[PDB]
Amino acid sequence: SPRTRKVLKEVRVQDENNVCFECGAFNPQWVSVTYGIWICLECSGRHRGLGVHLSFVRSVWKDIELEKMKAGGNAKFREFLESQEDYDPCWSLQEKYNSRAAALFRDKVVALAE
Amino acid sequence: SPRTRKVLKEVRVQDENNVCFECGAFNPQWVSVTYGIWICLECSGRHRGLGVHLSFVRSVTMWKDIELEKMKAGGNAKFREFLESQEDYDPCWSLQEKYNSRAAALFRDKVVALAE
Ligand SMILES: [Zn+2]
Ligand SMILES: [Zn+2]
Repeated sequence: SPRTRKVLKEVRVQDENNVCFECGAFNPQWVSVTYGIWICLECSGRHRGLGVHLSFVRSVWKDIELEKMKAGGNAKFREFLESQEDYDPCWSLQEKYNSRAAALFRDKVVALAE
Repeated sequence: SPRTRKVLKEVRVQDENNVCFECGAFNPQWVSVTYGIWICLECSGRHRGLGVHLSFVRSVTMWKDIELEKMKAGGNAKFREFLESQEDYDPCWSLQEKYNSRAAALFRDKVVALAE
């Protein structure tokens, strides 16, 4: 976990990766590797109820998992979701992560990490 | 319903009363008297669910003087405008959060006071 600490710092110190993606709490301590997003203790609990096929929730490790972190990001995922036509800013967590948009970014994050 | 029909259609014409307050569907036949708002058949059933302390529902076809005065005092756009300008407004409120909000309370009372 040393070699890998350094990398997460690079990624954390980047695009809105130090606020929780869902609720904006500072210094998110958790991630959804799936979307390269950084979340807080509480929101990780909530993510854990979505299913691993929709969200893979870790605490700040496999190489391909770091590559997903480099590939995705808080700002990047939000920017992406905001341009989809059936985007709804009032989605529940469930609707959001079960949406076309989310699936597409997952696929994107995998394709890039590979 | 002849006096009614007239005034009711006079009110339909006022801002945004031709679409459902909640979901936006065309030509809502139902109302929540509590807010002067117009709502579709489906959403009317939804409003019966909140409880008559949060939403009193009636039909365009189903009226009292006061019930009618409340329609004049509220309105879909008026209520939305009011809501958007309260400090705690959340446009992603669920139906229960919305109608249990302070903003909803305050608009109920604007409507009652204007009515009488
Ligand atoms: Zn959070
Ligand atoms: Zn409706």
